[PDB]
Amino acid sequence: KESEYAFEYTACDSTGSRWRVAVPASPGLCTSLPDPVKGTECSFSCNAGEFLDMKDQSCKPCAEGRYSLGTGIRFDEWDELPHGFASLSANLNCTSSKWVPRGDYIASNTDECTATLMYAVNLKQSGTVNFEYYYPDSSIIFEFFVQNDQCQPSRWMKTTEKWEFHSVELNRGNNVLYWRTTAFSVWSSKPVLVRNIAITGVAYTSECFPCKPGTYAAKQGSPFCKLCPANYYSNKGETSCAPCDADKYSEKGSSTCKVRPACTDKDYFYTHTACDAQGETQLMYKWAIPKICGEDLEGAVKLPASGVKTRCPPCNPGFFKNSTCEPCPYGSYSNGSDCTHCPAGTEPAVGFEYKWWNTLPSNMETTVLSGINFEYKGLTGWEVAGDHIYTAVGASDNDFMILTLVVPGFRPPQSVVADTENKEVARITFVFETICSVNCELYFMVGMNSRTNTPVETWKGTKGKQSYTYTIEENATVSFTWAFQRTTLHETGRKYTNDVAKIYSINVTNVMGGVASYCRPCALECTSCPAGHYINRDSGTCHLCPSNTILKAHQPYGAQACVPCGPGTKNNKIHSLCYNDCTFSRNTPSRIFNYNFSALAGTVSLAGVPSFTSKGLKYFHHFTLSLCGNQGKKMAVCTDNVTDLKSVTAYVCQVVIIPSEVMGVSSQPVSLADRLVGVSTDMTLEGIVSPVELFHPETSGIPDIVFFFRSNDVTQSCSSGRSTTIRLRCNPMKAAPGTLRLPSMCSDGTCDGCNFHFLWESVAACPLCSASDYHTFVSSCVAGIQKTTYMWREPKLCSGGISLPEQRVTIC
Amino acid sequence: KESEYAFEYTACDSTGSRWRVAVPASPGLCTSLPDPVKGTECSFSCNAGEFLDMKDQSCKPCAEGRYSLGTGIRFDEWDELPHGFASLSANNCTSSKWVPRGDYIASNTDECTATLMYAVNLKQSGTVNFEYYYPDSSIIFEFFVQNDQCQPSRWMKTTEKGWEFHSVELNRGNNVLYWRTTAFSVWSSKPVLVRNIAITGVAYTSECFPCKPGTYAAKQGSPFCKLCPANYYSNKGETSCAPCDADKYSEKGSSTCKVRPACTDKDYFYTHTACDAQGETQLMYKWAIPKICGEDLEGAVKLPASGVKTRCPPCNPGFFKTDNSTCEPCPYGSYSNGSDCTHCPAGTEPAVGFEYKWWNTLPSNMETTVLSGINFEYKGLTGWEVAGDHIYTAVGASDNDFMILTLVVPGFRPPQSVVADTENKEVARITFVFETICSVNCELYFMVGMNSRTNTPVETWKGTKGKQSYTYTIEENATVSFTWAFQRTTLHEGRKYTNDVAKIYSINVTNVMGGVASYCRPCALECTSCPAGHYINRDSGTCHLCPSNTILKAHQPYGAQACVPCGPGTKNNKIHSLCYNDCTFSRNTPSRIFNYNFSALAGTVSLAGVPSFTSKGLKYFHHFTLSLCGNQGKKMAVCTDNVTDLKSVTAYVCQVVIIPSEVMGYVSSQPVSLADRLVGVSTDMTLEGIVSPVELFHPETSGIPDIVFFFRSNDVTQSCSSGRSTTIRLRCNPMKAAPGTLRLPSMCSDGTCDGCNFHFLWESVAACPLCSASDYHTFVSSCVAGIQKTTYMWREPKLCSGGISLPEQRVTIC
Ligand SMILES: *[C@@H]1O[C@H](CO)[C@@H](O[C@@H]2O[C@H](CO)[C@@H](O)[C@H](O)[C@H]2NC(C)=O)[C@H](O)[C@H]1NC(C)=O
Ligand SMILES: *[C@@H]1O[C@H](CO)[C@@H](O[C@@H]2O[C@H](CO)[C@@H](O)[C@H](O)[C@H]2NC(C)=O)[C@H](O)[C@H]1NC(C)=O
Ligand SMILES: *[C@@H]1O[C@H](CO)[C@@H](O[C@@H]2O[C@H](CO)[C@@H](O)[C@H](O)[C@H]2NC(C)=O)[C@H](O)[C@H]1NC(C)=O
Ligand SMILES: *[C@@H]1O[C@H](CO)[C@@H](O[C@@H]2O[C@H](CO)[C@@H](O)[C@H](O)[C@H]2NC(C)=O)[C@H](O)[C@H]1NC(C)=O
Ligand SMILES: *[C@@H]1O[C@H](CO)[C@@H](O)[C@H](O)[C@H]1NC(C)=O
Ligand SMILES: *[C@@H]1O[C@H](CO)[C@@H](O)[C@H](O)[C@H]1NC(C)=O
Ligand SMILES: *[C@@H]1O[C@H](CO)[C@@H](O)[C@H](O)[C@H]1NC(C)=O
Ligand SMILES: *[C@@H]1O[C@H](CO)[C@@H](O)[C@H](O)[C@H]1NC(C)=O
Ligand SMILES: *[C@@H]1O[C@H](CO)[C@@H](O)[C@H](O)[C@H]1NC(C)=O
Ligand SMILES: *[C@@H]1O[C@H](CO)[C@@H](O)[C@H](O)[C@H]1NC(C)=O
Repeated sequence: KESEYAFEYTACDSTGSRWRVAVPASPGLCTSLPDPVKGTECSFSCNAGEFLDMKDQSCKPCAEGRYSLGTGIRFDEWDELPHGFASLSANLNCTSSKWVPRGDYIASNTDECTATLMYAVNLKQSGTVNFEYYYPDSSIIFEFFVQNDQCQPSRWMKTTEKWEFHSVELNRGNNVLYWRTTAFSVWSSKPVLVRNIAITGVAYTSECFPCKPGTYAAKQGSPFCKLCPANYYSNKGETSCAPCDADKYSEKGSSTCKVRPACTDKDYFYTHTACDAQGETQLMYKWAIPKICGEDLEGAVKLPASGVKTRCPPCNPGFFKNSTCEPCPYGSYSNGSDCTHCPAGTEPAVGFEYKWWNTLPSNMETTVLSGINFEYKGLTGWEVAGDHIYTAVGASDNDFMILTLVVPGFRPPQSVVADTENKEVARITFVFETICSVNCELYFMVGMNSRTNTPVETWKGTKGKQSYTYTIEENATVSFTWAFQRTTLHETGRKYTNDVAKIYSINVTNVMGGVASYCRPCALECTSCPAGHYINRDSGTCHLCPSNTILKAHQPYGAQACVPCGPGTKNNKIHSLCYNDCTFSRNTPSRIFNYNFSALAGTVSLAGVPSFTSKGLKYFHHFTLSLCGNQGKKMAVCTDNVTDLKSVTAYVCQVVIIPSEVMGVSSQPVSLADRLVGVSTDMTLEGIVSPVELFHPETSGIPDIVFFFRSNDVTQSCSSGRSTTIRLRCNPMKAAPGTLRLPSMCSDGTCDGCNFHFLWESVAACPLCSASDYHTFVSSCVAGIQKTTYMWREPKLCSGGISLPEQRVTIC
Repeated sequence: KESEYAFEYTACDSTGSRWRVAVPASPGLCTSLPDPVKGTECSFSCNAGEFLDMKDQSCKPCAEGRYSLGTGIRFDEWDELPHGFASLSANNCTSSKWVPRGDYIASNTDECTATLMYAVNLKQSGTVNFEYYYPDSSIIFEFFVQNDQCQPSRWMKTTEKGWEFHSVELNRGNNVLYWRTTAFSVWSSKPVLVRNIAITGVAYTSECFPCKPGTYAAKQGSPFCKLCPANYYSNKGETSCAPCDADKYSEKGSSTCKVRPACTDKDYFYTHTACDAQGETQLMYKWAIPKICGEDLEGAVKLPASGVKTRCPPCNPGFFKTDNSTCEPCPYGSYSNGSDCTHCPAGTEPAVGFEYKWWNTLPSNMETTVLSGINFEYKGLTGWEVAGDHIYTAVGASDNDFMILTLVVPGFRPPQSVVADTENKEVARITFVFETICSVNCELYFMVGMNSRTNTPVETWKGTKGKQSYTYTIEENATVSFTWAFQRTTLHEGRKYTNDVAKIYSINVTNVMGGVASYCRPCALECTSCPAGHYINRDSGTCHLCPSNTILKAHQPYGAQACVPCGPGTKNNKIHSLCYNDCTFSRNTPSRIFNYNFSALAGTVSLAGVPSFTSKGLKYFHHFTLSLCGNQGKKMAVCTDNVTDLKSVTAYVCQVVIIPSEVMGYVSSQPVSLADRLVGVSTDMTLEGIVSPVELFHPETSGIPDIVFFFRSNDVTQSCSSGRSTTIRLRCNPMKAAPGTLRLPSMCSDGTCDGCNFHFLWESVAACPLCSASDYHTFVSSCVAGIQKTTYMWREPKLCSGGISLPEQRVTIC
């Protein structure tokens, strides 16, 4: 009978010809089977419609509700590591540092060691791989490279903004696919996620299986089932999703519905309503937008009563108070009642200040990022609360409630733009309060002119009413973004909605089209004064500051603007920065010394002792120094290779250097020195202490010249900012370029954590040979010959300077 | 009909079950086919008993004369790189890939990577059985298999005695096989040969092919049909080889016979017969023993008339002539001039050792063997034949053959005086006349293997040469295998270079147990081991110490003239064996005498030259180890090659070549002794023939003379006629550190501008003179206010160090 036997192909011959043969279902069931007929030759791939019915030698689209795959394999569902996938970790213990199958997505390794996801496939015909990856953090470096059958080697992968797609072509011989991640770029993470692997060409033939539960395929020949929309039921092989009951809610593509939970107080978030014509703002309560709980269920608190009328907060400085806050014309400043017009002489202030929150300003945008799938829903991430701006309730406790301030351009004040040495284009601040309990991370990422976001700061744990001042270094459309995460733990539901960050105000200066609250008093032509000219509002004229004083371009107001230079330094031509001509001059009561470091003016470098990490990676820092001369311009420029695969101008710079062998390599450039506090023989100067105990005691006994630097930047670890001292030591035998030495007891660079103390032993640091630093030996006359000749002192500590006088002979 | 259809297997299912189905030969030929029947599941490999007919499920032995292969694949014919084999070469090395020479494949001689890659989809677990030849150790040959995940006993043994067999297990995954050879061990080659690759487990099933022509399989189910023996005819599929005609000869495993060529005069090699009882030998002619030519063919010269009676050469020194005219050693304790060995007095001593000058027959220790150039196997029949005055180099099977002569010594007895001194490295020597008459591309080899160890080529001569010699000094008592190998040419082609013949006129070896004597040494009477450093006079009969500044030569401690005065600046040690320098020189000028003291420089110091690249991608930088003075003048620089472990020479200066560790993956080799004696220490630039040029190094600013330590090496090589001479120049630098700075000449970075002399320069403060009592300033001061201050102060242009202390200041009232 026709139903008794099922047709079947024969084994391929040398020529590739094949035979289609009827075989009984039971071994030796019956006789009188149909004769064999030839068939296609191993290339019958129908590309996701391949039912490949044996009865008809053609590709017939198969029944609805059945994922047909294709001539390939899909790896969507990563409950565990799918069969054949190898997760290997190697150290250059990382047993736990393998690609963890978190769920529908697999995650990378955060620590600094290799983690390879290996798949070796016998791709019978040429095909492709379509791994869809998420690459947020540039710390981990992520590459995908395929080896041929001979195990022979565009591997490096792009950083992702906004899940990203990729495709690579494959040949027919035993391709092996590597997904490798090593977190060695920064040494400072955030894992890398890949999902939906799609190899093609594996099988030459496939049969369409019933569609997996929780998915539907209404149209026949569907390459893959459509994932079921939320709150809908779906069984395996169903033509379309069946809507679920009201009392039961199902997640996106969930086969089994679950009872809607009882509502709690944690599901609320309170907002201030927009001010009406009456001007009485009312507190309002709104349920979470992805609501899943049921209010009708017993034990669930109803929506709390809201609508208490209270006076609106006054309009922000720069907006004129229909009670709606809107900007008032430029050239005027507002205290809140009404913006008063400025005189022509006084200067308006450009920039945006956001203190009182009645509604999100125009540049403000708020978006939500999910922690389970990492897509930007963007419903409402931060809500206004009048005094502060709240952090709303997300879909889940892992959500990144993202607030973004985007400012297009910064108008530099005329005085600041005049000095090229000044690096400030404008600055931002905040009051990043928190009331967090555990495992939260407030991020403050800055992205200029559509460049990739780089996290300027990342606060963690509970904090207090604080602040932050980032100095923008370039004119660009910046995207100031603040990201709050309730918890790093992955758990179903909302738990830490009470752990709310707050931003009481975000003041930004020097913004084109900005409003003003300060009406700057400037000297009448105000106008750009010539370089290095102080400004008096009443004088209306530009005058040069007195010698040994440097004008601060930030606030060139009054004659008090420019500050006297520190000891041992002289002001440059622009009168902008105190610098040191390469000569120092120390005077003792017996004699006055004189030095000259013009041989040390060139930039010098030093690398610390390579110190291994907790993992197998070893790190050694690199410091670049500029000391004296060259009009006191910062000659040490220090960059970061790793991004290319920032640039800071400073007198001393530190860059971490990952070993070149590991990468197959600089990182974290910082400016250890941005000013010259002073040059003096004293150990302490203006709060910077250079410990004499760190270095070896000086044998000569003459004082050691100490250069006292200081850095402007204030970080989380450094309260007052980095302060570096370069100690100069007189050493006649050592080379003129000298030897640069970090302290012995701490080799990483800062056993204090913020102060980098150096030591420069050279002959240039030795005092200039004075006219009294030699021997006088007088002989009256021996046989009527006066021999008074002058010799250098063998305990020589001087170099250069005056020459030996010629021997003196004069008969008595 | 049964002949109309042939059964066949169906495609394997998920469960592994399979169906056997009869299919008509023609498409739709006829109906009424037999029903399917279940067949074998997955692997059913019969492993060379596999015919696997469809009628019977069991594997059957296929017909005779047919190789059944196995469940794998056999690669045997490398006329071209077989399909699937990849020959990838990386550092032009495009030509430096594995060349398919013929039945065997060869490696790359130059110094760059050459990989033979084969990637196989091994369905079931199996093995790879590659038979390889690894003569030279300069190339390093690795065989390592990568699994399906491309994941990594890689290094392979050296081969002697011919060809060796290796097997490695394999897995089910797609396995790729690497045969990699890089010639980066010694930098000084000889290729590496592999044959008969035999993968198993590839296909789960094979069909019984007919056996290739030129081979036979008489027994059914033969795993591989045997190669046809020589001079026999064989066609494909024949049950057994058919003997070939007399007129046509066929090589081993040759399907088609070839007519025997006409004989030429080049096929002869002449020999001297053994000395008969009459005592008159005769020249004899024997045809080339693997004869392939025909004498009956026209144009071929017959065997030359031989048998001219001439007197046998006299017996070698140490063998007594017999009435039977046969040479045989005579009793120990006597020396022979040839007529008869005269008994020696107890006061004189026999000389242990073997001398071979006159060739009537191969002595007992001699063996001669032939190595073929086509199959590299030791036929061993007769390579070198005797010719009276010289030992000939007879004709091999082919024109690429290695006619190998071997000398074997049981062990060497050190003379009592020599063994007394541990510093002496002499255990035995050797010598030869190594004439040649070669035309092109020959290579006389001299390899030495002691105590049955592996053979290392001590020397390798090439091209035409003349009557010469060589004196290798054996470094240890052992069983040595002195081997000579002569190759007619490197070109692979018949024989045409029978005229170009190496000859060895004499092979003298000293200090051999059971050895015969021709010199009857004179010792002083109790000859017994004299106390260390005692000269010997045969008439005196007493051991006396040599006078100071003289060192006794342990090789020839005869007479009072044995010990030679030491060179300038040196003093003899306690043993009076070697001149050494206590770390102090003393140069005197007419104005003042200097005094140095180098005790800070006694420790061994090292230096590496500037890394210089090869013509290929490899770069080499040398490593020199120096020992200068003190420590009783014992050679503190021991230098050894790493790579052989993956020799050790004691010398004052040693050069070793450091191949970079990155290339090897972990490497120093070619050690040599640049200095074995101290000729003398002097401020003169030339001393006893060693010249240390002043132009090489920068001129001295101080102006005081620079000491030039004058060394010298005993070894004489092909490149160095007189032996390497190294001079260490010491320069006074007050600023330089006490260990000092060591610098090679700037003109030649490799180390030697000349090619044999290594001049160094050591700048340090230790080389500076000791501060003399006259190397400072005296400054008399007449009493000013009745105060005299004649204080003493060092000279500002200081060039001294250490020495006398600066005197205290003077204060005396006038
Ligand atoms: C520091 O020493 C230098 C060298 O003696 C002084 O002289 C200058 O040297 C530089 C090269 O280093 C030359 O280019 C200048 O022409 C030299 N003269 C001057 C006036 O600069 C140098 O003057 C010393 N420093 C000071 C401040 O006097
Ligand atoms: C990254 O950039 C730095 C320079 O900023 C490079 O550093 C040099 O590396 C070489 C090789 O080790 C050293 O010889 C130099 O002394 C280094 N100079 C400095 C200033 O660091 C480094 O090579 C770059 N990394 C790359 C190209 O991978
Ligand atoms: C050269 O210098 C070394 C040390 O710098 C001297 O060595 C001393 O030798 C005496 C005996 O002669 C010992 O008692 C001392 O203990 C040695 N010194 C040290 C530090 O161990 C040596 O004498 C000097 N002169 C010569 C010719 O070698
Ligand atoms: C080959 O041998 C030489 C000396 O026998 C080794 O040279 C020293 O190796 C150590 C460790 O590798 C280094 O720290 C030294 O700097 C090397 N030189 C000296 C003078 O000590 C060499 O390492 C050996 N190479 C290998 C691969 O074993
Ligand atoms: C180190 O390896 C051992 C395996 O012996 C493992 O038990 C341990 O957890 C590893 N260390 C860490 C920090 O995981
Ligand atoms: C930011 O604060 C400064 C503090 O002096 C103030 O002058 C400035 O006006 C503020 N920014 C704006 C845009 O108002
Ligand atoms: C620089 O500032 C101007 C003025 O705000 C702005 O229009 C421009 O886009 C900025 N430069 C860039 C981002 O190229
Ligand atoms: C360099 O390689 C080329 C192949 O591109 C080859 O033709 C040439 O002979 C090589 N050079 C030498 C010196 O062999
Ligand atoms: C080797 O040559 C030397 C030459 O001095 C000779 O005295 C000695 O007898 C020779 N060897 C033998 C074993 O005769
Ligand atoms: C050393 O020489 C003796 C001489 O009789 C010999 O028997 C012995 O085998 C030699 N040493 C070795 C290790 O073979």
